[PDB]
Amino acid sequence: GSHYKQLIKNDENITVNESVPRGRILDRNGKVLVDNASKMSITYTRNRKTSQKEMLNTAKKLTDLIKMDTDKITERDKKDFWIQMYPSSAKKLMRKEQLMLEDGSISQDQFDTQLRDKIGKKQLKQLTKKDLQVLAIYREMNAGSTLDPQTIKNEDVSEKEYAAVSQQLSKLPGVNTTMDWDRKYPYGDTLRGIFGDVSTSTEGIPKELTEQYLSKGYSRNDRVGKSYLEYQYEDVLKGTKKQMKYTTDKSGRVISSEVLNPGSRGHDLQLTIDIDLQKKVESLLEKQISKLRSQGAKDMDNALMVVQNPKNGDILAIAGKQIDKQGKLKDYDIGNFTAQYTVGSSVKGGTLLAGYQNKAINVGETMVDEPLKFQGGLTKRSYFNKNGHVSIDDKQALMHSSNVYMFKTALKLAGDPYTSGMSLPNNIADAGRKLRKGLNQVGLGLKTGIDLPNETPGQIEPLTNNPGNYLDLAIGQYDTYTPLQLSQYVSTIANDGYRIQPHIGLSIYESTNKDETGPLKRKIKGNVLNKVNNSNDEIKEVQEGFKMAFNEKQGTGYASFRNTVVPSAGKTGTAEVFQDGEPRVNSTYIGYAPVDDPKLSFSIVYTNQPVPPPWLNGGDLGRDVINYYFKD
Repeated sequence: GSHYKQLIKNDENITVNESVPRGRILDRNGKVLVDNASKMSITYTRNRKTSQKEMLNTAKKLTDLIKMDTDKITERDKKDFWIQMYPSSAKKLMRKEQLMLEDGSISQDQFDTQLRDKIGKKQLKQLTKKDLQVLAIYREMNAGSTLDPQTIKNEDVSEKEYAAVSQQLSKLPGVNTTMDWDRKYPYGDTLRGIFGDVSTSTEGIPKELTEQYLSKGYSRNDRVGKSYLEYQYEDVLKGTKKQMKYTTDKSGRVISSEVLNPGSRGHDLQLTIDIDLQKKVESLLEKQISKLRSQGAKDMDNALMVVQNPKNGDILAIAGKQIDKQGKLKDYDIGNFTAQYTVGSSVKGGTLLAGYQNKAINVGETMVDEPLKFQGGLTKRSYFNKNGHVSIDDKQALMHSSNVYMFKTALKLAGDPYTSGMSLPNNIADAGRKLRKGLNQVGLGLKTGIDLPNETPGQIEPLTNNPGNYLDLAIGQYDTYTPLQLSQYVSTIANDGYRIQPHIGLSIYESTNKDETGPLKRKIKGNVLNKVNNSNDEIKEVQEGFKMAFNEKQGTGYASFRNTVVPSAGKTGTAEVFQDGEPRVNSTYIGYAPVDDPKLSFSIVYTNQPVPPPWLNGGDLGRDVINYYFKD
């Protein structure tokens, strides 16, 4: 599959370069996810004056070396072909018309049309199985002349057919055989969007990516990584090409050969993905989408889940689907870091940490949850307590998902603690920057740093004199976020305040030999981006609230998470949105397990569920992933 692609001259001094095979991509257990497969083609080249009777002889020689699909043969092909495949039949067909042509009373055109109008009935079926074989090669040999090469066979070129034809090129004028490599995907559709694509050789480096690939020393004939993993790890997955140099003189005789570089295959790239976990998640996600639709969520259009190991940032799984009104799924794994959503209450753990670090609230501070009244008549209240007055902890705020605790916390951060009937503070610019700085430190707002292109950090709108938006940011209902951000954030809680870069790459192998990993080259680490600016008591208080949400009778997550095979903890979020001016919610979920020494963390996002008086338990998808992963 070694195409050249360079021949550089100098001192009567050619340097030719030969391409090398691409590195594989394996999962964390070694299972091949992306491989190379060989593809052969049989090609012809049509000359200035190669006859119609010559190509009919080269084709007949070929039907003994290859088998041919007899599609593509039009009836004009069969009709035309039948004329040579019995001249004295066609001469019996045009008895009269031949004399008119000889008298010059009809032209060759008229004659031709009249003959090709003159059979299709019983005596077109005169074409044997082998005749159609030579016609299927003939039809491809007249595609569009000049030295451009038409392909005869592309798919199902067997190696037997490839060897037979290659060793007969001396008896087959214009016939040629090529060999080329394509990516092969043992697991089908799974993660194809994360894996990405290489250019198709006919493509070369794509126009949009060019100049960038040329500033590194590559050629426009080269095949290169176009998107996502193939692009990100392009220069570890590409080989070192075989570079030959020759020294020649007078008319062309080489007087010295010198192998500049023998070549090496690309390095194998091993990912953090566990493809068995990945398939199990995709299976549960599909069943959960279908169950939620059966319970009324037939406008829900996105469902995304990220599964991480919070101690090192490893992405163990990453799945997303888009859902049309009929339940049909379109794969969208990349939505976890390229798409942003209003996530609602699940951010409140970050809000509390921002409150503590600016001394706006104390660990364990109790406040009264109740409807708040602001100037002119604007009210704000917590879902669990629309009509009453309850004194609650910060960890009971997380358990209940108290809006009003976070509102009071944000006004304290704004230097304007709540009093009934107050007017909202006029300039919240400084409070807004302080609240975002707190959320940034757990991954809410900045790019997480994933080793894939196109990560978005979410839509971040100005906070100057819009205190209503500012209070909303404290409950996840202003700036938007990616599921990976949600996941980085809950992982920072799970691992005691260390915000780690998520990564899907895990290691790079100095692969030399076919189908053998070879020694380890380099590791791909989830680096620590920062530690949260909070004490150990402060982090443990959010952790305690998260455990209470999943395990106390009144936690919003009690229904889905109280019975996990190991103890789990996390936070739910619900945000009121609109679609085509109809009311909807987004539902989010974050969590980790086991509580005591977390080894797995996750985020889940559903968009445009029905507004709940019936509360759907889409968190069950998280309960099921936890239960599967800790089966043994």
